[PDB]
Amino acid sequence: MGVRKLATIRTAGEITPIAGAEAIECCHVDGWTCVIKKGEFKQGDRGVYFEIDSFIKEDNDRYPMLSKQVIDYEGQRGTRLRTARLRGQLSQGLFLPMDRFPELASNQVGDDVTEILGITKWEPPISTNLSGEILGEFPTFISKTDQERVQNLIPQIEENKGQKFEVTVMLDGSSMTVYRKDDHIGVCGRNWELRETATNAQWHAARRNKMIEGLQFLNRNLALQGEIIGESIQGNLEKLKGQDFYLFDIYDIDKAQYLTPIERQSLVKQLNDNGFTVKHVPILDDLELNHTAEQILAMADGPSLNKNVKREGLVFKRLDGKFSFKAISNAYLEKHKDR
Ligand SMILES: [Mn+2]
Repeated sequence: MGVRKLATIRTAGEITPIAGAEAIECCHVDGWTCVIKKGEFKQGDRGVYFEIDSFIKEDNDRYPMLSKQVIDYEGQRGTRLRTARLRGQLSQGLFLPMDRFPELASNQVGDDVTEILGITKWEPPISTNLSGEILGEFPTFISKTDQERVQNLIPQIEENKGQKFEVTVMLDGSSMTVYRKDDHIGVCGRNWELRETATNAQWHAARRNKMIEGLQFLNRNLALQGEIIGESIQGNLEKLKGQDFYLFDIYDIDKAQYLTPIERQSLVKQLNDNGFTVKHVPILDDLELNHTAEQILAMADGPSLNKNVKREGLVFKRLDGKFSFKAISNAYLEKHKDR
C-alpha cells in the first residue's frame, strides 16, 4: 500500500437508507462507508472504489460529481478525495458502477485499477524543517514504514479472532529511519537517505537520544524506525517544545524481517539500561482480537502521547510479527481536514 490500490474493483455490501435524504443512500464497501446516489447500486453490485487520498484528474465526462472540488496540486488539475460527513453520516471514498468504465469489462473483483485509471496519491506537504540534503535512495535493504488500514482487512480480521496484538499509538509526525549496515551508519526520512548537516532535523534527533551510539553499541545491522515529532513538524499535534524521535519498529537487515514486538521491546530495554534514551511510541494494553472493523475504529479515537489531545489512531502488530494493521481515528480525520 504505497501509491497502490487506491482504485480497486469492490463489491457493494449493506445499502442503508439515509432518513430524511431520499436522493442518496449509504453503501458499505468492505470496512468503508460511502454515500451514493439512490439506486446507483444494489447490494452485491461491483464497482470501482477510490479510497480517500486518491487524486483524480479532472474529467467532467467521467467525474462530473467531482467538478466543483477541482484544484491545482503538483500542477495537476484534479480532485482529492477526503473524509466528509453528510447529514450525520460518515462518508469516505467514491464508489462508481462498472458500466462507467468500458475499459474494465474484462477485469475481475479485487483487481487494482489505479495505473489504468491514472489515479495518483495525495499526501500532505513534507515539513519545511525536514527537507534536508539527499545522500541516496532509501536503502532497498530496509522496508519502509507502512500499514494496511483495517477497513481493507475484513476477512483477515475474521481469520485472526483470538490472536493477540501489540497496540501502539500512532503519532502525527514524519517517518524517520536510523540504521547500521556494516561500517556505514545512516539516517533517512520517508523516501530518502540524508546528509548530516547542522540544519538536519532527523540527524539532530538521532544524535541527541544517542541512538547512533546505540547502534554502535548493539553491533548489529538494524534499522531503527519511528516517528520524528514536535515543533514545525506537521502542526505539532502533541504541543512539544522542540522535537523528538519515538521508535515504533526495528528492522533486521541481515534476516530481512522486522523484529516481533517482544524482540523489539526487549532491545529498547537494554538500550535504556546502557544510557541510550530511545523513546518508544506509547504502548497500550495488548489486545485479544474478537472485533469488527467498526469496533476497531471506535477504539482508535482516544488520547495521544499528550493525553489532552485526540490521537491520529492506533497500530496493531500480532505478537508473532506476521500480521499488522492500522486504524486511523475518524474523529481525527473530521477535525483535521489537511489529513
Ligand atoms: Mn503519518
